[PDB]
Amino acid sequence: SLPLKPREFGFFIDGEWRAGKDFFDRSSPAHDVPVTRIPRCTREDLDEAVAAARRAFENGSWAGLAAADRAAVLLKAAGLLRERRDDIAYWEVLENGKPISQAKGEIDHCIACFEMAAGAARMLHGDTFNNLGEGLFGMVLREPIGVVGLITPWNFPFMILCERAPFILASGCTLVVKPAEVTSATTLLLAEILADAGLPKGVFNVVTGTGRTVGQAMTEHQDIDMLSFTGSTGVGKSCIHAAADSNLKKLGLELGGKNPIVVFADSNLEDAADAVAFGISFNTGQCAVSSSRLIVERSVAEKFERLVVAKMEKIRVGDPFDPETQIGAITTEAQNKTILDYIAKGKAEGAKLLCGGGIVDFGKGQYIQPTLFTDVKPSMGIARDEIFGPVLASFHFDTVDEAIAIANDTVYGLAASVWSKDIDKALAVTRRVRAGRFWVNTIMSGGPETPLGGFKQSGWGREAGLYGVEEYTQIKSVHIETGKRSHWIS
Amino acid sequence: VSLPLKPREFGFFIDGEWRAGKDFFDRSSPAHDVPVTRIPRCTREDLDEAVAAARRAFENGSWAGLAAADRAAVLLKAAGLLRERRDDIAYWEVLENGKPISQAKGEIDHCIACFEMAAGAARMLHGDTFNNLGEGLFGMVLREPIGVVGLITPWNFPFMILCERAPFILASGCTLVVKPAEVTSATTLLLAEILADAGLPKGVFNVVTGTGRTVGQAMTEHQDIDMLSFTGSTGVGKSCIHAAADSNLKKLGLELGGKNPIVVFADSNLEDAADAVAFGISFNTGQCAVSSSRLIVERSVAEKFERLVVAKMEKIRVGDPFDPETQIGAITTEAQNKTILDYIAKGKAEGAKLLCGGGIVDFGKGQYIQPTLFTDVKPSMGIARDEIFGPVLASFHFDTVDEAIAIANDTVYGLAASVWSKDIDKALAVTRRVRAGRFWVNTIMSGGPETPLGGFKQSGWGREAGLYGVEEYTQIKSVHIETGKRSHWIS
Amino acid sequence: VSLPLKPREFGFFIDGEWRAGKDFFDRSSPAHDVPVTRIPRCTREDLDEAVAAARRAFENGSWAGLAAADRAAVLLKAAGLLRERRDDIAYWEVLENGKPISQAKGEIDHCIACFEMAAGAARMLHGDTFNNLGEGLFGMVLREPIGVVGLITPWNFPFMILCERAPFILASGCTLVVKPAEVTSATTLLLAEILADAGLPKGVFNVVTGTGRTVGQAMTEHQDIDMLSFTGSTGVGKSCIHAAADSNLKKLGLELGGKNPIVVFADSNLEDAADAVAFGISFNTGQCAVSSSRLIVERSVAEKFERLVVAKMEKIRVGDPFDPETQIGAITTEAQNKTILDYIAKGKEGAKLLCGGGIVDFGKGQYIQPTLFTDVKPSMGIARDEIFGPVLASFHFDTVDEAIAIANDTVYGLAASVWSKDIDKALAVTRRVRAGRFWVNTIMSGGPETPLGGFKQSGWGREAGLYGVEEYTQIKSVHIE
Amino acid sequence: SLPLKPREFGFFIDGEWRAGKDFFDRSSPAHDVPVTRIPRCTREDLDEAVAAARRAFENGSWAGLAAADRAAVLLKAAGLLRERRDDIAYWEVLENGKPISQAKGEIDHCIACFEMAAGAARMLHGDTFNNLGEGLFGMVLREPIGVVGLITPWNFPFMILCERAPFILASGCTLVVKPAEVTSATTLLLAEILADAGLPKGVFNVVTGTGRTVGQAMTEHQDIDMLSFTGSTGVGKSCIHAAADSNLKKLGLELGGKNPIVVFADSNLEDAADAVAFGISFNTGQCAVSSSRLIVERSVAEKFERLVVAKMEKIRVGDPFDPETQIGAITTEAQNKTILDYIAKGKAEGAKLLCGGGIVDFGKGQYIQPTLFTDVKPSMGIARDEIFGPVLASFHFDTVDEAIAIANDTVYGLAASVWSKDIDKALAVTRRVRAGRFWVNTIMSGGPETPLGGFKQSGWGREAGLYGVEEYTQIKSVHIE
Ligand SMILES: NC(=O)c1ccc[n+]([C@@H]2O[C@H](COP(=O)([O-])OP(=O)(O)OC[C@H]3O[C@@H](n4cnc5c(N)ncnc54)[C@H](OP(=O)(O)O)[C@@H]3O)[C@@H](O)[C@H]2O)c1
Ligand SMILES: NC(=O)c1ccc[n+]([C@@H]2O[C@H](COP(=O)([O-])OP(=O)(O)OC[C@H]3O[C@@H](n4cnc5c(N)ncnc54)[C@H](OP(=O)(O)O)[C@@H]3O)[C@@H](O)[C@H]2O)c1
Repeated sequence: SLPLKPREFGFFIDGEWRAGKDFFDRSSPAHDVPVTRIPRCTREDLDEAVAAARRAFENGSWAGLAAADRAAVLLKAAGLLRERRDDIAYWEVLENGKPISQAKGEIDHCIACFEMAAGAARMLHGDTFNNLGEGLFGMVLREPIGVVGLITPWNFPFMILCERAPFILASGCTLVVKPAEVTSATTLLLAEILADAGLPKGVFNVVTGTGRTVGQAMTEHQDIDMLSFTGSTGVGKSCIHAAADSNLKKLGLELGGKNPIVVFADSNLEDAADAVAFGISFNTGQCAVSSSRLIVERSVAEKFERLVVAKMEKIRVGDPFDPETQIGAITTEAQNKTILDYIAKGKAEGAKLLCGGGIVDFGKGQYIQPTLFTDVKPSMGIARDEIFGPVLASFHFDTVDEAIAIANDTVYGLAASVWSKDIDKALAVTRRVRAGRFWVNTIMSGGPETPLGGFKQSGWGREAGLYGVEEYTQIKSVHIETGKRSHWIS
Repeated sequence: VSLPLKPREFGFFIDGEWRAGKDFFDRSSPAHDVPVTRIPRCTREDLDEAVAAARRAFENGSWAGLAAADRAAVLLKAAGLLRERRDDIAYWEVLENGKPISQAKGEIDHCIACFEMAAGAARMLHGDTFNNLGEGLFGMVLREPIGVVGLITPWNFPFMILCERAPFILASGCTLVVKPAEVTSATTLLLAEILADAGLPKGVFNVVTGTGRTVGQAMTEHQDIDMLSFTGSTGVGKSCIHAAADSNLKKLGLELGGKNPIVVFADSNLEDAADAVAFGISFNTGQCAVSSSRLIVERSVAEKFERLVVAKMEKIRVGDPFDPETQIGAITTEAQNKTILDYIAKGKAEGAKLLCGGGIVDFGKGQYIQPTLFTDVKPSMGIARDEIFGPVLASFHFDTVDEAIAIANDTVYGLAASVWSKDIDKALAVTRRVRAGRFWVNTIMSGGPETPLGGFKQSGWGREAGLYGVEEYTQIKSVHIETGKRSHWIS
Repeated sequence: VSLPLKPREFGFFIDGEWRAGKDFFDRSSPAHDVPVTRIPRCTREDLDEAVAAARRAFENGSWAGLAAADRAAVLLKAAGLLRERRDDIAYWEVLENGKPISQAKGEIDHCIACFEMAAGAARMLHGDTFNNLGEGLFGMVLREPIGVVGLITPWNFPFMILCERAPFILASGCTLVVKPAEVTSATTLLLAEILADAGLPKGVFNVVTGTGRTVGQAMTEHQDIDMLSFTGSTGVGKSCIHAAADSNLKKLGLELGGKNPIVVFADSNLEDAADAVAFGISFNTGQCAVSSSRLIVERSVAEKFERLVVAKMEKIRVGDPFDPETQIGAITTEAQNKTILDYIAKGKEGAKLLCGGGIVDFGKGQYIQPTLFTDVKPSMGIARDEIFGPVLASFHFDTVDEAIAIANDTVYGLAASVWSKDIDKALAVTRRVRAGRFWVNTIMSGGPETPLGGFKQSGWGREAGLYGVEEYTQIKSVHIE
Repeated sequence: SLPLKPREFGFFIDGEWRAGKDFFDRSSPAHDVPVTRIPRCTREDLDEAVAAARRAFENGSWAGLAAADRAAVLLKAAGLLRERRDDIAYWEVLENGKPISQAKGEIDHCIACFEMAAGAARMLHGDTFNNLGEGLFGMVLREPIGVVGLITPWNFPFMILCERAPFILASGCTLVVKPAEVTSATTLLLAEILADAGLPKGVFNVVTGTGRTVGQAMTEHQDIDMLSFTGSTGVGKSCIHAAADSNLKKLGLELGGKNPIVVFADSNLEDAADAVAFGISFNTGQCAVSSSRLIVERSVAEKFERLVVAKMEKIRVGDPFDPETQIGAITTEAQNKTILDYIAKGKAEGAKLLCGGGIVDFGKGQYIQPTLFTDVKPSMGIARDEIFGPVLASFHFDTVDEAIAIANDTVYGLAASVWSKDIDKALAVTRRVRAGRFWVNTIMSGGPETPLGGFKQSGWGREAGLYGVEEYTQIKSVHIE
């Protein structure tokens, strides 16, 4: 089942797998066994990857193709994703700790993303303005912005990769990808999948390594035209600084969240409780769209919190390779400590622990119980800070206005969920809560047809959908004068 | 004809209310060296108040909660008031900026078009429905005004750039805190008056006048401005980006510098191209971010064309901006005047050949600079790379389409580009392969607000005008609704 | 308000010129039975002349060749003149139609919105670029005005429907030949004046007044009308369709009949729904294609709700359309008045009369009481056929599926209304009822931002919104190299 | 390699192959050997297929799926198309006569069409109007129109099918397909491909038979919500009548054409000559987008015509299974006579034959030479009538205005091609010639990213592109208060 020896990966620039010299040793967060050895690349490796990406972009080998040919590769990548689902998921689990059932289901979304991007490759379009007059023809062109840096986090290593890479590639952009050091394997597998899919060399390059070395060099890179960053708001701001200090590269930022899940008394309380438990426990709460702030109508608040407790206590925690396991390991020790500290702060600051609050001790790996706090004052740390763990903070409200104000009482704005059978309540919360991803009587549903992204400090730009493909294009307005010019100078 | 007897002292505009300043910036006509205006130097507390007003006006639904029809009504009425007040706006525009009155008036037409475009866009602003997701899953994408928008504008097209931003920002339901250039604040304050007369609710458009280093920097750093429209130098654009990172991650619509190529092919109408080239670098005395500052001309006609451009530049009517025949006006600021003259000196010092201009035009008053053409420009010279923001054209020769494109693309910028060729393939190749956000084919600086404008690379972020410019100040909200019965995660 | 001492004689409008009639239709106020207007009865030669003017105005670039900015300027100025002339348009609208003056005035607001929307759409009208086809292949999709557009409008919303078509057609650069309903031509000629005063070039908007038999049929058959907007009966729509096949294959934007459901759930705000149901069937005295003709109400509240509708339907102010308090005006034509009364007679097939059932006799004009039938069986005439009067047929249901099946049980599909606070019920009904215009917990509330049109036999194409501007454009794909 | 006995097909209803009772016997138009036996279905068969498509549409088995699931099937079908390329092309060649190389290359476009439709299935979207005020939310939904009839011609049996069916299927529409009786094989093969790709039963039904039996019943059917018709303008008009006389079904019409190819002196004349020869000789001119009217600048007209003559005479005519063969057989005897007649009419009316003008005698099928007439006067039959054969009518011009006026001098408006290195000429012609599919310095080059269709009598609606998927959706405006 688990690797007898950690799998040594290379990094990938210009279609060539490159042996590492220095390596990050990744142990399974769920099993405390060595699983992979990932090259710790240098800035020079990054430069070569950017150079390869630049070459692959400037020589027309990808952007010069018909959308049909880019779609062909992406549709083939999607097919290979299906064929390799189990292998990708196995390595995804090994490095991330998420359940194998979840990882497999994520691959389905990844396949949908590739198909969507393939479709979007063809539908990527600008405008014609044939309405400007007899001698004035206007158009708006879209063209791939060029070399796109892609930095991804460890919580959904492959999925977030597939929620970016295909959409970026679809327009004809080329990619330099730095996955999270702890979860680089499946990104390298995608590099192989893409190569097997017929992606030209240099179009998808993976420079593995640390955020401080490779990532920072990417965000500062003078020849990366745009960077998709998914990760903390803190490092996102560093990306922004780096863009300003380098080449003004565009940034597609997918940052933190402290997402509200607003539950009204007139919701299906059982459904909402399941969704709330799911919303904060999915990926063991290592989820930027996790519903970490329960905002429940006071009349059902205390019952509903308990409904969530019942739901959370039935969540199957265990070996992620158990197909029955529903939430897996905390991916990193730092995040594990962060979550535990936040639970400690929650207790210390006077919040009432309703369930969870501690580790799950399997003697191996790092697991944390789904945790629900109530009696949370908006000023508590667990109320404001992204815990990135299965830690739910519950807030009560009497009115729709209070619900949306609590929901909006955040620096973030990634996601929000509203549970109500009342169309007006649903639409009011949906329309007035500043979140880029909204779920009404659902959570974390919807495929790559729709753009995703955040308001406020949750990021810049949108990903997936046609939007996500357009996000990595530049808009070029073109005005053609066809009549004789009336001269400015006599 | 007649300058103000005493400089007109303006207020600033917060929450529908004109405010007396405490400290004032004294602005003299750059064309006349006469005091013309007196502008409040606002404080950060003023800025905070304006943001608070913009926030209030945004959150209380007085603007964003209206129907688009009501926002369109105000924008359309404002468009009407722009037409009615054209001469007055243009008068103050000329006074603070130095551009010719005829250009200033014609700029107002574009302003009217922008307000109409935005008024129309207000209604057409839309997201998506995904009715194709299955019986039990309904998806939509909403657009909504991002909220409080900071708007920082430069002095070169004070009113026009303002009107190329504010109505599109407003159209979605955003509220605005505006800092115009310190030296050209009047007409932005006039727009506040116009907008109020057009029925714009209080707090929706606020003007906090003052310096970019005080009010502007505080705007870019403001914890409660959700987005900042910045038009100005790439250098200050970078300050905005840092400031966004250091504050609230506000979105930035950046309209930055340019070093825009005008690619002239031998098979173009060379006389038309020469006129457009002369215009492209001389319009607004070259204080124009979309100015065609880099002539990229096919070597076979390069010398003929450069001479054609010189002949065109020599006839550009320089003079008193209130002369309706004046075609280029004063340099707006002394710093920019010195910068332009320095770049002309640097051009000569670096070995470029001056073909015409190269110096001031001395009227004994104000600051005028001759339309200036350099040839023998090497790509590494300062005038080849730095934006001079004056009427200084650098000429480069090419033999091949690829060379023209490589020269045209040889810049950190990517705001604008012009290609002159009757050959559809050359025109399309240059158009598609030169990294500029605004392309003109056999034209220059044409096309109204129907289309988005913006830059590639260091020329900015985002697009302005068109429906795009309205969408740029909206947030995209995906909404998935599950109907039917939830399949429970937990058993 | 004074009615005209002598009927106002109009001209028809060709190539920017007012044209004296030879023969005239004499129109009396349907509300006052006094002559109000005299309208030219034009010929095929007048029609051909207008089409030739519209052709000329289209081919010479005087309108389509302009920048969208200049078309927008005219439409915006037209919108301004509409506001200035609201009272005058509304007066003639009331005189020839019988709708209340208050309603006529509010319709003018929507007309202004339409002109503004059309002005905005003129600039935003766009196709696509396909810059993604490879370095050696560039693709575009151009939109261009289809050319000369015939516009046939009905008498129920003569000015409003005109403004819900004409500016959207004009926005793209199309030229128009308009035949309004013979009985309600005045305000269409007034728009011709408004458009001329707004700077519309000559020949871009031509009004050939007259009968559908002469002018309309000639429009639908015309070898040089590139597209025809028809708003009117499904029957005449089919005649337009036949005429298109038999002539030049002109495109048809058809806005046809309807038998629209208003689905009311017990969990709706029942008082609001009752008001909306009363409004939806009584607005314009039910002479409304988007009228909620079939109340589909949850059995658990059905007769209680029917009572609320009865109570509100009996409180609707019927009277002189010039009374600003009047909420329903006259039936516009005798034929329609007979039809509605006949349908009330047929209904009385055993349907239970709950309110109305008869005319309102103020002594003059033609008024019909807001009428509610219950115990309506799906096979009855009043259940299925469009009455085009203030005649509501009530049906009961227990399940969402039933409501949707009842709602969909029509050859039509113009409009639908669902009343429920339940989001699942609202979306299920909204998504599964085949109607082009849907209202959730509202009725007749959307402005011209959105396209309007029908499913099934309620029409072809959409009007209003940018879609409606696009409907009168041709799509031209362009591939280069 | 030729079939020993004609392949007897069934027709395809509700996922089941159905043995025919009456049969159309199809012989290879290129080889005059029996090739297929195709059910001549009845109107009852068609009713059954419609019922299945109605069933498959209403039970949510296709329209109720996520777009992802329809895309999955479409993408899988695209995969099966690639696997079955040779088999599809083989039967396509047998029944149509086109060269195997072209038939195989057409399948590439078919795959692109399925891929594009799969993509569009996911992107198919309407609008949200979140800008209508705090108390009014507006939406525009798109939804599959329902049961779509699909009637296709014999000139591109598989390609046109794949240029319609997947785009129609993409939205969730179900299909009843009648291919050309003479070329039904590969359409039945698509039904199988779609079944193997997991398409639910009843979503794609093929009722083979005649247009006058099966086709007319489709166009007249009371339960077909929209019909995609590709074929003659005459029959397109019959569909229009049938729609008016039945259920007001929407019509996507892809009708005739008389397409201009405007060649300027400043074009690459050899490139244009090759494109001109191809544009009229592709599919042996049995192509609605064929450039049948050469409109060439007088200054190079005769020089260019000679280049075209030289190009046409090198066009490899022969056995379509020869991979080197460039143009194949005339597909039907009626069309062969028609082409030959028009060549006769061309000579009889005084046009100067420069090349071709007769059959190519292989002792076997029906082949016609690429044919070029010059001195063609606008009143001649070959100038105006669609020949649907490899017969080029050449016209000369001096001015851009002339080229455009000649190009527009047709009742049709399907396609046009302009050849010029001059961007102004290219854009002027492109913008002013009323054709729905335009080629600049190319011919027949766009993939399915773009909509295709005609102006004027060349059809209604657009196909391919997201637009073509949208054409088979209904627009439903929704306003929520
Ligand atoms: N869709 C979303 O919005 C989304 C989804 C997932 C995660 N997140 C957010 O990410 C956070 C948790 O993930 P995390 O702890 O992995 O975040 P993180 O510390 O920001 O790491 C994200 C990625 O950025 C890299 N990185 C680190 N420093 C960098 C620098 N200076 N320049 C460039 N790249 C740099 C990291 O490399 P290393 O491998 O060396 O750390 C990693 O690959 C939460 O705030 C969560 O909400 C966002
Ligand atoms: N559409 C365009 O892309 C466009 C158009 C015009 C100008 N530009 C660019 O602008 C440059 C020349 O114009 P300029 O001299 O006015 O540019 P600038 O120095 O960047 O000034 C632009 C505006 O930014 C303000 N500002 C200055 N420092 C700031 C700071 N730290 N934070 C926030 N705002 C600050 C200025 O205030 P002060 O009034 O105190 O200077 C002024 O209102 C050229 O590079 C040109 O290409 C761009």
